[PDB]
Amino acid sequence: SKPQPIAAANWKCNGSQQSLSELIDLFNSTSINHDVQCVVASTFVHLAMTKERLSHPKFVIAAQNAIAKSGAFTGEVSLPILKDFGVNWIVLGHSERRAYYGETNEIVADKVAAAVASGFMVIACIGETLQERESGRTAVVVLTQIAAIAKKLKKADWAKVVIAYEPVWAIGTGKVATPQQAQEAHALIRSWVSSKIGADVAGELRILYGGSVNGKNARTLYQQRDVNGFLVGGASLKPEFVDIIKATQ
Amino acid sequence: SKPQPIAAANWKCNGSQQSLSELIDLFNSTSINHDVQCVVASTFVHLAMTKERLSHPKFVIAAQNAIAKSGAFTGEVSLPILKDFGVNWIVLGHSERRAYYGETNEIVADKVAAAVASGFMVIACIGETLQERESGRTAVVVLTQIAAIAKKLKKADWAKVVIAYEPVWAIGTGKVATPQQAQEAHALIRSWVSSKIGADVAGELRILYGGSVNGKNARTLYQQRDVNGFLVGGASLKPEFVDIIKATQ
Repeated sequence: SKPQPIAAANWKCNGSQQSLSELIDLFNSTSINHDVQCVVASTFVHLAMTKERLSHPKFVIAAQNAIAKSGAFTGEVSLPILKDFGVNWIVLGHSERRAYYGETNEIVADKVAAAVASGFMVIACIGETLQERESGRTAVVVLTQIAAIAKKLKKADWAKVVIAYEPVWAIGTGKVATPQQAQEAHALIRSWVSSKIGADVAGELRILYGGSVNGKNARTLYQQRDVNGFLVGGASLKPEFVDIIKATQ
Repeated sequence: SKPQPIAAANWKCNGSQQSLSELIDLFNSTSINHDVQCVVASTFVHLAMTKERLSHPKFVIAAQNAIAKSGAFTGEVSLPILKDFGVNWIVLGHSERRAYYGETNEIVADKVAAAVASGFMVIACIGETLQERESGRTAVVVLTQIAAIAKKLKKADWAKVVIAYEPVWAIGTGKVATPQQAQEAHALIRSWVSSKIGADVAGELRILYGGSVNGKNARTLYQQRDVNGFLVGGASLKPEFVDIIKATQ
């Protein structure tokens, strides 16, 4: 049987007070007649309002990044500061951070072990670029990514971890993977996990698909055996996100 | 004569709601009789609290970094997002961003130019490292850093810019910076402005000292001709900051 899904909204670097408040109203309004954990990842600035206005029993708030410790890191936000703030969910190793903000496999691994140590629920992002995929190198990349993370966690840690599989080619291009491409990537991951960590662990593990998920394609995606939920980008700024969540029935 | 001074508190990646609440109150009780602009640069996460609680007519809020546009930039915070939330001050190009976060002269320059466009008041940070000083490249480095910024701006835009000189060569290195040395870097920056941009602008320009400042040497540092105030690190988290503000009289 499938583990408890997740429907995660990554708002990225977007929104205004008014637009967001609107959205939040809508979600609080929604009747979620199934066991699904919904996560709202707002900008750092929006965390207070979000934490103030979000009322739904099925939603939690999350941060989009963090550094490990407090210190002489102008412009950054640490885990201790998020936690004193009452945030306990975090998104780490997003492909945008990887692509743009110099985050290496090692760096993501360090961030994830840290977060796990401070007691946060982590959504850890992994995935291959157009390039890699075209080169028939998807398995090596994905595996190398998860392996790096795994290297620093304790079997026990696994309970706090959520995997997000986000095909770099699939971001902001309209190009969603097929349910067969997603299922195969997802089964590859879980197989590493069962063999490497334990079936037990493999079995409780949430693997979220990311990359052009929309109102339309999510039901079919969800149907795949190794798909446990979604990390949504642009459609999370829309009423459609409601449609996405429902698809997790 | 000197233009209006600025006393900027750079909290970096520090703070708990309690500890900051406690510091904000002290600030609030502070008696400041002269014409000084005080700036409080919190983490993005503390902006809301800060904004609500800080009531002193002489204090404004600032951000510690931003990206130019809203978009698919997970974990980052943009100018429009900050504008909407009512922050109109920002610190850009901090030594730490330059060192660990890949901010080149060109990136910093882009950030400044966009912030300016958006009507923000900008504290733009420049400074040479131990090796550049030692290698005799102080002038070259410094002047390249300001020029990079100047090229994207119009003369009228200057009204919105504050320069922060950080003697990076003296931070964490074991070296000691003297008022005289501080003055020499400030004189160099002003001269370039005076010359390239104009004397009028140069005369109005605020140049802040971004080195190590405590209650103890602030007065001395302020004694210097071309020192217009401070961008404060560690001491800004302390009651001692009130002594630094006083030092600008």
